[PDB]
Amino acid sequence: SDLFNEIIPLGRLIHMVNQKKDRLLNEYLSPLDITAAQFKVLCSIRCAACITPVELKKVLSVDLGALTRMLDRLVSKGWVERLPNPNDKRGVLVKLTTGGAAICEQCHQLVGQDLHQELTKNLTADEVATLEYLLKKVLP
Amino acid sequence: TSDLFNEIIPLGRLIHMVNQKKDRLLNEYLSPLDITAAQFKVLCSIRCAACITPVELKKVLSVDLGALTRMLDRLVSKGWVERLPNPNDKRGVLVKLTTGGAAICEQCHQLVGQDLHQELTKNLTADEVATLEYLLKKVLP
DNA sequence: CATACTTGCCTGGGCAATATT
DNA sequence: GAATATTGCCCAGGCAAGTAT
Repeated sequence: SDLFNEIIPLGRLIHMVNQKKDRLLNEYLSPLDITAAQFKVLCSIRCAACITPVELKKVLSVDLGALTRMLDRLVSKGWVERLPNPNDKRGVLVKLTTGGAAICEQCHQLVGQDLHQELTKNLTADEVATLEYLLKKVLP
Repeated sequence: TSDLFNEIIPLGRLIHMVNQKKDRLLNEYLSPLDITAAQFKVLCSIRCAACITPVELKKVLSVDLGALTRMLDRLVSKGWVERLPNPNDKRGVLVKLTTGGAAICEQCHQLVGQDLHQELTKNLTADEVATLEYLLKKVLP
């Protein structure tokens, strides 16, 4: 008797889907020497253009110290630069460098929609949309 | 300005945040027993198998073998799991639950019950949940 | 005092060598 | 040769204590 599937039938399922997505995404991003997490953060910064670590934390749903070390790694890889914040002397601003935008465009052009297709190759557009709706309805 | 990430994987942030919520909830439910969600999961698998090799356990958990080795080390140091020489393989190891491991496992089972499945699926109907699972399994390899 | 990092310690997973058999 | 651990080096997140403004 599987105690875990008795308590949370969804649990293993959600976990495994998330894992599949992570593995696939990493495989696709692999030839450009960037990870899925790093790429995700780069995309968020790219959305905001300019953003503070706390708001970035809000967007990614992640711990602030974790994001700090992430930003350290991103800076050392020359994808991200830290700027002073004209509105606050204790905070900083985070923005993409030229290389950041570069590798974002490289990721976009390389991966395209191949990943989205492979991940949902067993589903139809209606099934994908329904899955999306249900999933977001799970969100509090 | 537009989301490149969301453009490439429309379900990415969504599955991630759902899974994260699930994990945070399960961790908060298991708080007083001083056992994490992952640890409890491995304890469950070992419990079902009764006896199991780390390779088979790796396949049933879908986790790296080395990571699993370290997890098993943690579970041993907390006196929940024991390793023993595998009588059917000279190079293998069998893993099993200690009495305390099975005890805290049962403690968890009785503690959380269906509260987690309930709180996670409260915004859904019965067959909304059923459909959700169906689709989720069909996605899986 | 309140906020924004910042760092340290911990669990945890992925990948890459090792023995061991 | 092939499969089974085990270990080391990474990246990565949660948590808490400390720092800066």
